[PDB]
Amino acid sequence: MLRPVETPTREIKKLDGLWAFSLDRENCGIDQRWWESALQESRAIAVPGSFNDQFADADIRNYAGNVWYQREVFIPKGWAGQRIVLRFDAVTHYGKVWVNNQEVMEHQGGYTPFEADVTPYVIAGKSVRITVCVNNELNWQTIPPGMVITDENGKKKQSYFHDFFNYAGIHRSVMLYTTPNTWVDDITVVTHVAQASVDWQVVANGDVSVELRDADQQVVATGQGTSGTLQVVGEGYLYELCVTAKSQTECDIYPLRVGIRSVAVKGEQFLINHKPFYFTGFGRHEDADLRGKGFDNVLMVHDHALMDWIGANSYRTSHYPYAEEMLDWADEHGIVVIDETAAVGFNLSLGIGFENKPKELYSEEAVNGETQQAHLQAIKELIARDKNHPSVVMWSIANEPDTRPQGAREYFAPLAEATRKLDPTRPITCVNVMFCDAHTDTISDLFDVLCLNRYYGWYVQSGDLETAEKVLEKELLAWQEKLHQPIIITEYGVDTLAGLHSMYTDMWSEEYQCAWLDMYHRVFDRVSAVVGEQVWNFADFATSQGILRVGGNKKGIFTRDRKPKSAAFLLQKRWTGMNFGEKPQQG
Amino acid sequence: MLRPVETPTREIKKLDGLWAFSLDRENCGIDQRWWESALQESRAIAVPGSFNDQFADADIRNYAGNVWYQREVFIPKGWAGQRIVLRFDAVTHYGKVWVNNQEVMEHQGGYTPFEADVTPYVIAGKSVRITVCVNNELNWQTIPPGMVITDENGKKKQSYFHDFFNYAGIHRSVMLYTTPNTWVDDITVVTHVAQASVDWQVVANGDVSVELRDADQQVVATGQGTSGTLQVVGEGYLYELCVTAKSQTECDIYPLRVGIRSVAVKGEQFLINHKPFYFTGFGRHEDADLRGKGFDNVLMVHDHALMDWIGANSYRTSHYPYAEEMLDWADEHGIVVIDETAAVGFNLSLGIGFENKPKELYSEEAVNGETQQAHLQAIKELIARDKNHPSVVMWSIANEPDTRPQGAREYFAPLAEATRKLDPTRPITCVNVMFCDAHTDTISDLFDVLCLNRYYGWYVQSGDLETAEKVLEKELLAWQEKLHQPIIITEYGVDTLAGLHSMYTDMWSEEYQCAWLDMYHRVFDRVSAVVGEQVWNFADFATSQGILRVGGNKKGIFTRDRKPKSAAFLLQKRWTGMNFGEKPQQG
Ligand SMILES: CCC[C@@H]1NC[C@@H](O)[C@H](O)[C@H]1C(=O)O
Ligand SMILES: CCC[C@@H]1NC[C@@H](O)[C@H](O)[C@H]1C(=O)O
Repeated sequence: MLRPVETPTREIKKLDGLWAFSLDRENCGIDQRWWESALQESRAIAVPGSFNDQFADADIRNYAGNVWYQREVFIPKGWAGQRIVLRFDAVTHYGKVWVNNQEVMEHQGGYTPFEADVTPYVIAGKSVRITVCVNNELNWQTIPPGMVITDENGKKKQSYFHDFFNYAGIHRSVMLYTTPNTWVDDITVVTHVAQASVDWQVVANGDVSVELRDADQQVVATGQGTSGTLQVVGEGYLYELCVTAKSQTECDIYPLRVGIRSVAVKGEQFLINHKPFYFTGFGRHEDADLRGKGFDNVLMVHDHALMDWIGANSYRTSHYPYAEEMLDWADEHGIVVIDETAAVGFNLSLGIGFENKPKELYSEEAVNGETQQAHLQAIKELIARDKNHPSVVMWSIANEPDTRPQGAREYFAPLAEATRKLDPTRPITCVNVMFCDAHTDTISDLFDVLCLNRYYGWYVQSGDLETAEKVLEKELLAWQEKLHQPIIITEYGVDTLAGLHSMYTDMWSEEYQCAWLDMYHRVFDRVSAVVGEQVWNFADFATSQGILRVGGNKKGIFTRDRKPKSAAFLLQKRWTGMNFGEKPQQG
Repeated sequence: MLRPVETPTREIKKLDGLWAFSLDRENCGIDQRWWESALQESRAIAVPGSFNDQFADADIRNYAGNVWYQREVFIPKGWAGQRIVLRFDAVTHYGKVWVNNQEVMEHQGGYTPFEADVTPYVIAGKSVRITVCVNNELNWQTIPPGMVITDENGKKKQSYFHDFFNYAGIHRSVMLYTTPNTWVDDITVVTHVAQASVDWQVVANGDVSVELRDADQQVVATGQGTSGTLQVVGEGYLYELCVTAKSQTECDIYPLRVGIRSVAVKGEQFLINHKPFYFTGFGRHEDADLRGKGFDNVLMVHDHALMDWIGANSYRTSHYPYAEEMLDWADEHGIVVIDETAAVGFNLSLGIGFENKPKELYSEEAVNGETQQAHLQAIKELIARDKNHPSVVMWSIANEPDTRPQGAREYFAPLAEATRKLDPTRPITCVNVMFCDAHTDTISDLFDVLCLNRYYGWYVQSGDLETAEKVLEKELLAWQEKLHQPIIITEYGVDTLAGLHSMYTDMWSEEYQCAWLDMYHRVFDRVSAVVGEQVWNFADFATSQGILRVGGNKKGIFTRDRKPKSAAFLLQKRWTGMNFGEKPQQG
């Protein structure tokens, strides 16, 4: 499965915004089969957006259970001789959908599309009732995991183990799509460099021809057959190889953009086209002021303008798969992307407070075999749909897992190996949490380049930069000599509320963010193996409520409404001072 | 008159803090001679402090009229054979005081001490009732001027024409002081340099000897007689010449600290000891979070620590005489000080809004002959008590007067000339307001070095730095060629609320403060005659309420509680980058 693009392939975008929405507090929907009649006592909701914060209501915001969307649609008239298929680009956590009293789809996965042919349940020209049942619950076999808890009164409350807030709803595009009656499924392409080759595979209903055209889209070379190899002689050139499906009586044309993408890892260097690289940029989040994680074109354009100004050339889709629009953008603009799945919270050592969670991390009570297989499904879907993007430069299996407990490597080994089985073109990482240090972590052996999320001077060095530097440097050198891999610091940052200034350079002040980030920068400058720096969050984002979070995680370089803290000008001076992709040497 | 210093001269500081305080809303005090009995229905007040904000009450804060202080004191026992005299170091606007049913003092002037012998109304060992009547009203014969307005109901409301808020009360030290029965009044010293001479004058009751001792206080030379001359062979050396009064039967010793102070103005240079200088620093204010203008040692130590860190070597006592403690401090620490009197608001062209003020500035209705003589008294008192301070480097007659109307120079000429008559040792200035530009101002001819308060890019160039630079530079060159004087930019700054960040570098944001101040700095770098830069306010301060002021004037480099905005690090980088007293040349 890959993204619908239009040519003699058509669609009616159904991000019509306003659907009928209703909560299901007493779980009556399935039994009264609500999809059967117009929702009783509904309210208007926006459909590219989370349902949590759109109504300024704490009881919808913290709601756990089943919610219901509904929307009627007229199917276009020129589709009577076509297959009508219905695609949701992201339903966060779980979705099941009924096209007029007949059930059509079901899917467990919050950041990946799922589609299904409904041509035998539609006829072009008339109006059908679409009803969606969305679930936002997490158990130990979900990606990410969690524990629902039902109190004395029967009220559900969801507990989880990741920082960001558990936003849910229809966060991305809904889509009615038609394609000619022979070509259905997937295409895959792989690219090589010689210090200039390709490959093709199409799955459709008949003969296939493929022609690579360039940005002027004049044909630069053509083959036809499911496989073989053509050759050819800040932001990146994207050719376009146009694959055609000659068969039955109708032809089908699909355009797939390809970039000359190359890379594996070599010793201590993350090369690109046989070129050393330094990652600069951010751990991101899909989080905005009123839409939750809902995608929005304005926000995307503005935050790319911000990363462009600040000099970042890369980022990482922190803790879940992102809106594909962003990877198409990264394609055209030459942004380097670390693709991560929703597998966060595999750790019960991070929660901090005054408050019964399972005692053995890897076991049947928690992360079991079912968990490992749901995980492998998540990696499967992320690779299945982002495989042809040039901007995806590395896969990341999970984020900050607890690898101290027994059973950790028995769990993660088949996943690393299987993912290498899923695509050998790009490297494999697993971002490492602070407390599984160099002397302790179990799984770093299995990955190509190890990524570190370290916060010396914040969570563990009590605001004392002068010792934090020393600790961070030992640990740096230790990691490299233990694995002689490239080191990408994927998370590093401190909570700072915009407006707090202090002569004493204290924690939470803007001066402290500046000083802390630049001391980290000084040690980066001095160790061979660090090939990347991505600060911990570009903007402030929302989290669940707790004594550690003042209205959200304030570790951002920008505020939630995208206004710059002082450190935004620190980074801008450093990241645009170096030349592109090259690390500042030691002074 | 000069400050009491203790040796065989004694005192009991009466900043005992808590006095009895009462408002007099229906003007009953004088007629019921309240000083006669303990105040009826009083509340505790602090006496180094303004009465306005100490009670968190809007009706005391905006009160106009008469207020009453009271406090009983036991006179020390070892004073029975002495003159007991009572000194208030500052009663803001007007004060009259009764020592136990007998009236002893009266004074019109808010920032200068006034004292009086009350030895025949006291006897050592017993307790006396001190009652003070403090008035906070301004008319056109006050320094500064104003207009009280009585509405339909008989309620007074005070109108004035200066930015800062009209704080009042006992703002500085109260003091019981004793000195031996021969020496009463003044001493004056004058110092010269030869690319090393002095003079003396004592007024007392009998023969005088004087001996100059140095910081090790070993006598370095001695004379005796009211006059003559001795000679000798970042922060400044302060000798100490100890003047003694030999007479009657009792001797009296007064210690007066002297600094080798030198300077007049030469062409386009403000020399010091025949050395070109660049003023750096601030226009200040006496304004803090709960004391109003009340002096406080902690605040003084901290804000000197801030000016020291930031690299400022100078400041100007904006719009009234300061606490003498600060000029003693500036003495020991080598801070250069522009001494200004309370003569602000001689201008009716500055108020901006939607709201009957007199039509002719210089005339009998407003600033008349009585006004000119009250003014000359104010200059008289400021020079009379700050004449021997080395840190005072220049007198400033007034701040931002309206010189366009007819009669302006007829008013200001006898004042400039008279002040030059009051002390020829230090130069004379009159800070100039924006709208009396180089082609218009009437009085700049009469002063030694002209000081400019300019705000291009804020009040008159609508937030457009790129035109503001050009305007400011023409006007610069124009001023110099018109007078070939040194130019000290005494005010330049913009309102910026800490916390407002903006990618667009808009007005009120911290980025705009940084950009604006540094563009001003670029033009300063390029014009010969500017010999000084003092930004408009070090910290945010309170003003009266209006649509132009958000909780006060936000033009400060620091917030009112002394926290640094981003520009505090801009200035610190520039003012400590140059060497001391030398201007950065053009790049
Ligand atoms: C010490 C663990 C740090 C943690 N790392 C994972 C991110 O998802 C969180 O945002 C980050 C944080 O605490 O902000
Ligand atoms: C354009 C006149 C500016 C004015 N200059 C006098 C200062 O007393 C004020 O504080 C300052 C201001 O507006 O802030």
